[PDB]
Amino acid sequence: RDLSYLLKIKELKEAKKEFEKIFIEEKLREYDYDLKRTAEEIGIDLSNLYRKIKSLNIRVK
Amino acid sequence: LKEKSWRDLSYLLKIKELKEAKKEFEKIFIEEKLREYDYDLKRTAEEIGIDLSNLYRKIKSLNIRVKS
DNA sequence: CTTGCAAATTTGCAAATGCAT
DNA sequence: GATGCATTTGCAAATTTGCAA
Repeated sequence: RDLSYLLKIKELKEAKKEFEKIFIEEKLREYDYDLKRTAEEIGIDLSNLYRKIKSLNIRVK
Repeated sequence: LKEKSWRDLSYLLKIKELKEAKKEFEKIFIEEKLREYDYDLKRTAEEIGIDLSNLYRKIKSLNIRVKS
């Protein structure tokens, strides 16, 4: 993947939220959108996984 | 038109822990910002929208090194 | 899936250091 | 002493976190 656009973002608070979005998305794909196991493989709480999905607008296809 | 060459971050998506990749990205991001402004801390902290005090604390935490 | 709450982490703002001129 | 800076730090508020619902 080309993630060159993250480095073009002027403000850090945006880049941190864009990366965190793309990162989780790719994880959701690698685990066929099995939330329970994703929040486990990345080391967070499932309750916090849902929260990140609502905030960053992630589509659980 | 020419565009500057950017770093390849295809490995950040390979990191296993989310918490881990957030530190690594934040590190690479700040580093590139330092270079782009030739390591002018005061200005870098302004362009990215954080307090200079935090910028120092981030450099300390992420073990970022400066030129001069 | 969402929610509470308390702890843990981070932020901004100022103030206070150092550190040479 | 003083003056310019560039690092540090002391809180309190903001934020994110885990966990048990």
